[PDB]
Amino acid sequence: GNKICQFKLVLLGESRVGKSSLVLRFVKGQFHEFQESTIGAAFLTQTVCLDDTTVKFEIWDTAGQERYHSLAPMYYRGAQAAIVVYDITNEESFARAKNWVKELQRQASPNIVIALSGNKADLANKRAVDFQEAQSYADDNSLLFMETSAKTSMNVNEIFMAIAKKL
Ligand SMILES: Nc1nc2c(ncn2[C@@H]2O[C@H](COP(=O)(O)OP(=O)(O)NP(=O)(O)O)[C@@H](O)[C@H]2O)c(=O)[nH]1
Ligand SMILES: [Mg+2]
Repeated sequence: GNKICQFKLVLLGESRVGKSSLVLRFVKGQFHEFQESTIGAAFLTQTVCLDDTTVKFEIWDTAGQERYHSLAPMYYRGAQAAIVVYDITNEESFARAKNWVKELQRQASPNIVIALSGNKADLANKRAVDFQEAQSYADDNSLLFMETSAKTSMNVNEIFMAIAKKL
């Protein structure tokens, strides 16, 4: 196809859940076991092929530490999509993700597409958030949900592509 589309995506979530790793895996195909916490935000882009359409992603990888919370609107205000990420081995990170979802539903564009990533799924031997419970929560709140692993690549390209398909 010769059609070209571009859209803005923002990643939000508690510090250390794997936002930067998810983006690096999708954009550069890399995974770093020692990834430093993000300061403010980082920007990356990736272009993919989706049904006769070339889709370019402009990605804002936000720093998740609470001291950067007041900067979030600068990154999500014009976003067409968001991926709120939690760590499947940390229930508190899942609760934090729900609060990010609430903030997006109240303050971001009313037409924003929101995905929920249950990341670090490769650590299921330390699971703290039940898959079905998270799926039910996502279904009830109209969120595109997938468990992912930046470490193994499981569902990484899939969640980004699923979002592009629903834009
Ligand atoms: N086992 C595993 N470790 C992961 C996964 N994704 C990220 N990690 C690890 O988790 C740690 C934090 O990841 P990072 O991407 O920096 O998290 P973040 O959400 O960007 N943190 P911040 O918001 O502070 O910038 C790193 O040690 C990274 O290697 C995953 O899918 N599986
Ligand atoms: Mg980061």
